[PDB]
Amino acid sequence: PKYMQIIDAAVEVIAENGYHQSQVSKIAKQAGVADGTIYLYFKNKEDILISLFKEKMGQFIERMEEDIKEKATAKEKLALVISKHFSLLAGDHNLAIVTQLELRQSNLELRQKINEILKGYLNILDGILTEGIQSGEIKEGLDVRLARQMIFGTIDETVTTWVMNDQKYDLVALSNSVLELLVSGIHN
Amino acid sequence: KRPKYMQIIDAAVEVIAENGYHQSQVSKIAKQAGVADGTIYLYFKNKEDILISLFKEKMGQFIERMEEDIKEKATAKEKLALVISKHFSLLAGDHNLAIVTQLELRQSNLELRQKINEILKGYLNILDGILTEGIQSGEIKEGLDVRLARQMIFGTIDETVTTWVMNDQKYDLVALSNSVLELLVSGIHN
Ligand SMILES: CCCCCCCCCCCCCCCCCC(=O)SCCNC(=O)CCNC(=O)[C@H](O)C(C)(C)COP(=O)(O)OP(=O)(O)OC[C@H]1O[C@@H](n2cnc3c(N)ncnc32)[C@H](O)[C@@H]1OP(=O)(O)O
Ligand SMILES: CCCCCCCCCCCCCCCCCC(=O)SCCNC(=O)CCNC(=O)[C@H](O)C(C)(C)COP(=O)(O)OP(=O)(O)OC[C@H]1O[C@@H](n2cnc3c(N)ncnc32)[C@H](O)[C@@H]1OP(=O)(O)O
Repeated sequence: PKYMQIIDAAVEVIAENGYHQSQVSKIAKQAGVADGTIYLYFKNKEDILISLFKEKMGQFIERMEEDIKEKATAKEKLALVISKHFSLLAGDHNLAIVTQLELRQSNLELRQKINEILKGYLNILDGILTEGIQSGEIKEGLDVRLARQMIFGTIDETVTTWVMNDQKYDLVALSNSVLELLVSGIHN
Repeated sequence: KRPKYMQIIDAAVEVIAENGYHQSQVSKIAKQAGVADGTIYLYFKNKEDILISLFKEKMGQFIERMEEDIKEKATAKEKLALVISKHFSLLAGDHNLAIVTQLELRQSNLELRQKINEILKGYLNILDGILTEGIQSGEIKEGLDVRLARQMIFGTIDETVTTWVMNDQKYDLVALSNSVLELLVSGIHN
């Protein structure tokens, strides 16, 4: 529909120009819709940014949630999380620019709305960690919140570095090396 | 004169933290420092010059102090323990600093970001030094991807701070130093 056409054109425009520099009129023209047609679907530019993130994250979570059911151990569940995270962003370079640079807004009001959407993804990491402790696979007395922040922070930094290096190298191929580091640490 | 230069730097930290980088005009920084707009322009080209120099100055001082301190530590674990505790302590000691590092320095403009990341190299090279020495010591096992390990360490420390800033500093960040250390050292597996 026209809705997804605007969403996709927004991903391209925001990635290319930056969020604040982006023009709603330009997003419309690239989507192939009239200027007024965008406002039938979105309140403003902020609504566009939040909705595209909510949408894509919403798709990513529901795929992830059912996919990790097939995997028994916490290590296997985390392996899939990392490879899927890396795979989605490697498949479309515009997406990585949005996630690593453009969604990193400093305005408290806007950033809280962004981080609210992030919560669903981090919740999956929490579940993997809590059930891992239950089985005795994951360290007992380990802080789930801190481990969640290590896992996400590590994955995120790997992506950011890749983005800053013009995405010239294979991000997906780093999946297993990242997993082992998070599993056994630097001492190993 | 450097004292005036650094006075502007310190005034800018407060302004950028309290106002946000977008609303951090030269005139506001001037008013904070208690100097005329012209005085600022004798030391800096513009708002962007101040932000980069701000980061260069404070990171430089952090690195120098860090290089100094870790000389007293023996193992890579102890060296990393110190890096983590000092990183947390600096940002916990002045919340204005943490706002600048976790939010305000996170610029979307690729050209500005590249200049910021250039200053970040010196910090990451200390982590590289700790790891490469650790491999050549037997403390860290062979075949460790240094780059990825560095990215893991910084990413973990950085995300822990950001979460703390986003939760309005409502917990003891420095007290988490050892827990973060053990997670990086031993991982999540039992
Ligand atoms: C208030 C005042 C401030 C107080 C400050 C004092 C307090 C200090 C503590 C606070 C610190 C917090 C920092 C503040 C915020 C900074 C900005 C952020 O957002 S930070 C958070 C976000 N993070 C960031 O923004 C940091 C993102 N990272 C970077 O931008 C860069 O890694 C770099 C510039 C940091 C280093 O660059 P470089 O020296 O070049 O090293 P590279 O490894 O990148 O590249 C080497 C070559 O190898 C290739 N290669 C690399 N990796 C891999 C791999 N895994 N597999 C295969 N290949 C790989 C690569 O293609 C390249 O190839 P080529 O070019 O030779 O062909
Ligand atoms: C466009 C395409 C999209 C692609 C599709 C997506 C799939 C692939 C992409 C992957 C996603 C990439 C993300 C891209 C978006 C960029 C956004 C970033 O900047 S991300 C990079 C930067 N990262 C960020 O910006 C994320 C920063 N984190 C946060 O802002 C939050 O953790 C949260 C909102 C995520 C969750 O919040 P919440 O659910 O509230 O859970 P909390 O634990 O935080 O709070 C619970 C309570 O516990 C307290 N407490 C916490 N720790 C401790 C402790 N150690 N001791 C004692 N107490 C502690 C705390 O004070 C709080 O107090 P209260 O509530 O009782 O008063």
